[PDB]
Amino acid sequence: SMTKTWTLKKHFVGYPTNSDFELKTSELPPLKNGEVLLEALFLTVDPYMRVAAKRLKEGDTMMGQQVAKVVESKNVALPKGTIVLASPGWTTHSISDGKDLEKLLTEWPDTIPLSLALGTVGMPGLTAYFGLLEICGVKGGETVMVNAAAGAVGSVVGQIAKLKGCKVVGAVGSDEKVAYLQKLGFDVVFNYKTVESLEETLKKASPDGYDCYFDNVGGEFSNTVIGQMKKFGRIAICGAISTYNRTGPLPPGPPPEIVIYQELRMEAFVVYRWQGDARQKALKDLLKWVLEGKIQYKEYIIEGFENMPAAFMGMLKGDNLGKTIVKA
Amino acid sequence: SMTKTWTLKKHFVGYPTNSDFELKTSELPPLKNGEVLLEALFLTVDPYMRVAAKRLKEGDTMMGQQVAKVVESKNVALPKGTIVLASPGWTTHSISDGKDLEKLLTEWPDTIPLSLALGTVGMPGLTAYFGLLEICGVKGGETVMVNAAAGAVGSVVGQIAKLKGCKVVGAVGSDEKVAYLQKLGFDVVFNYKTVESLEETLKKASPDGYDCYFDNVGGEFSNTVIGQMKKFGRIAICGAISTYNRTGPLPPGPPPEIVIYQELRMEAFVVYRWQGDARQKALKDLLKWVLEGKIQYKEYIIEGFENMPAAFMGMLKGDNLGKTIVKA
Ligand SMILES: CN(Cc1cnc2nc(N)nc(N)c2n1)c1ccc(C(=O)N[C@@H](CCC(=O)O)C(=O)O)cc1
Ligand SMILES: CN(Cc1cnc2nc(N)nc(N)c2n1)c1ccc(C(=O)N[C@@H](CCC(=O)O)C(=O)O)cc1
Repeated sequence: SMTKTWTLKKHFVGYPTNSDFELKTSELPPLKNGEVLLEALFLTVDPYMRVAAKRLKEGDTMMGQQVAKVVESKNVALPKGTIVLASPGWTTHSISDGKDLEKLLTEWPDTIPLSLALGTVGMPGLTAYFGLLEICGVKGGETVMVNAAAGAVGSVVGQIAKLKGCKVVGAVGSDEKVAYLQKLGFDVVFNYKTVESLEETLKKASPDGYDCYFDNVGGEFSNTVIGQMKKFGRIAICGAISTYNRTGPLPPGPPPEIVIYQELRMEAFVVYRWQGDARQKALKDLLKWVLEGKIQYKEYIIEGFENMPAAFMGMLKGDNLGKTIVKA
Repeated sequence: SMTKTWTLKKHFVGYPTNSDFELKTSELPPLKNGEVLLEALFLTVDPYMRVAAKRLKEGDTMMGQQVAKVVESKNVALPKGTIVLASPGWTTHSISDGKDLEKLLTEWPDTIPLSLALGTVGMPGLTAYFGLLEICGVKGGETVMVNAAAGAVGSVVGQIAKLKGCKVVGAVGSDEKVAYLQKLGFDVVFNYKTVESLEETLKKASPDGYDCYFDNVGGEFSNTVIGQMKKFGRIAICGAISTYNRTGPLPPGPPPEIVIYQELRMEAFVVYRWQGDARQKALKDLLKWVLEGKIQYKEYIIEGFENMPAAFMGMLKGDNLGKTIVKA
C-alpha cells in the first residue's frame, strides 16, 4: 500500500519551524510471512522528540508512537482488526514483524478514547506513576511541587498525588491551564509566566517547604524550587523542557550550598526502566483510576496527518490544552 | 588562664588573605563546677570553613575542631590528662561543660598520631566512609571518580574503594599529590591543573565511564564527569570546593539531557547524618584499616597556632601534601 511519512529535513535550531519537516510519499513492499501492515489511527507528539531528533540524520523519519490497527496480516497472533501500540515514527502506514508491538490492555473499554493509550493511560501516565511513587517515593501527606502541570505527565502526577493524600502545587504557562487544573483538585495553581515573583508565589503556596519535586522543566525554575525543599527532599528529574530549544548555554546550576545543607536526593529516570509485571500493574492502576473518576483527562485532537508538524510545534509552545494527539 | 583566638576581621573575597584574620588574646573565666579547661594540641583547617565563614559576623571566632587535653578539671568524668575532640573554634584554650565533647575511641593506640582523629580516623574519614559506601553504594567492581583526592576525604575514599575491590580514578592539584595517591593504590591519578583536556584524561582513565562519583569540587569539573557517568551512575555530593573561593557568577548546571538519558542518582550528604552505633562502627572500621595498612595516611603538620591562617590558605590552594593540621 501507500504511506505518508514526516522526515527531518533540517536539524532544529531553537524552536522547530515548518521548513524543518518534509512529507514524503512512498510505496511499501508486500507483506512477508510473519509480518503485518499497520494503519495509524492516532499518533502522538511529545517533548522528548525535540531532544531525540538531534540524534537523527537529516532525511530520517521523526520518531514517535501511535495507536494502529492491523489491516493486512501474515501473522496469526495479530489478525486483521487487532489494535496495537507501535513506534514506526511519524508515518500513516508501516510494516512490522510483530515483535516490536504491544497490544492494549485486554480490559480496555469503549467508554474512553483509544487515544488515551498514548496519554494518561499510556507512557505519559506511566511516567507520572513511577516518577512519583518510586523516584519521589511519596507515602502520604507530602507537599509535592510539579511544574508543566497541565501536560499529560504533570496533570497525572498531581492527581495520583491527591488520591494518595498529598498536597499539590502546580505551575503552568497560561491562565486557561490554571482553571483547568483547579477542576482537577490541585491545592494551588499559578501561571509562572505572569506571577510577579516565583519565589514569593512558591513560599506563599507552601511556607512549610516542599517534600517532593516532580521536575519536567529544569533551568532557573528548578533553582528556585530547590531553595524551598525540605531536608532530605526528593527530586524526580523527568524532563528539562525549558532547555530543549536553547540556543545559548545552560543557566546556572542550583546553589550547591543549599543542596548539601538540605542533603537533597535528585534522581533522573525514563519510563522504560520498568517493564514486565511492574509496567503492566501500573497500566491497570491508571485505567482503574480513570474509570473511577479519580484521574480525569483532556485531549487536544488535531485532524490530519499533514498537520503533525504543526501539532508538534504547538505542543512544545504549550499552546494546546490537554494531550496533543493527531488523528490520521 | 589566658587564650589566643583567631577571628574573622573581614569577609573573604575569593581566596582569603592574611589581612582577613585578626588574632586576639583574652582571659578565660574561672572553672565552674562540672567544667574543664581544654588546651589545644592539634587544630584542623578544612574546606568547609570557607563556606561557613560567610555566615559569621566580623569579629567572630573562626569555627573548627581540635584535639585537646584537659589541663584543669572540676568534672570527675573528664580528669586531668584526658584527650578529647572539641570544637571551640580556632583558639588555644577553652572551657567546656563536657556535653559538647567527644572522647577518642577506647581502643585508640599509641602507635598513631593523635592528629589522625581530625583526619583519616576523624570527620574527613567518616565523610569518605558514609559517602562512598552508603551514598554511592559501591558493591565491588565499580569504577569510582574522586576529586580533591589527596585530602583526607578523597584519600580515604580511594583506599576504601581499593579494599572493597573497585577501580579508582583520582584528580589532584599538584604533581607531588599525584605521586602520593599512586603509592596509596589509586589505579589512575592525574593533575587537573596541567592536563591538556579534562574530558580526554577522564576518558582514558575509564573509557567505559564511571559508576560512582564522589564529588568534593562541583562546577565545571563535575559537568565533565557527569558526561562520562554510566547509566544509573550515582553521585555523592559532598562538597563544591571549586565554588567556595569563586569570584564570578556560578557555572552552568549539568546538561540535563545527559542526566536524564543516563538516569543518574545524585544525593548530597553531611557526615552528621550518621550518629550513634553507625558512626562509632565506622570509626572503628577506619581505625582497623589504618592499623592493618589498608589505609595509609599523610599529615602536613604546621607548627605554631600563629600560623593557622597561613595553614588554612595553603590548604585551600592545594599547597600542602597530606591533611593540614596545626600543632599548637
Ligand atoms: C514514551 N515516553 C517515554 C520516553 C521518555 N523519554 C524518551 N527520551 C528519548 N530520547 N527517547 C524516547 N523514546 C523517550 N521515551 C514518553 C512520552 C511522552 C512523555 C511526555 O512528557 N509527554 C508530554 C506531552 C505533552 C502534550 O502533548 O501536551 C507530557 O508532558 O505529558 C514522556 C515520556
Ligand atoms: C567535620 N566535617 C564535617 C562537616 C562538613 N561540612 C560542614 N559544613 C559546615 N558548614 N559546618 C560544619 N561543621 C561542617 N562539618 C568535615 C571536616 C573536614 C572535611 C574535609 O573535606 N576536609 C578536607 C581537608 C583537606 C586538607 O586538610 O588537606 C579533606 O578533603 O580531607 C569534611 C567534613
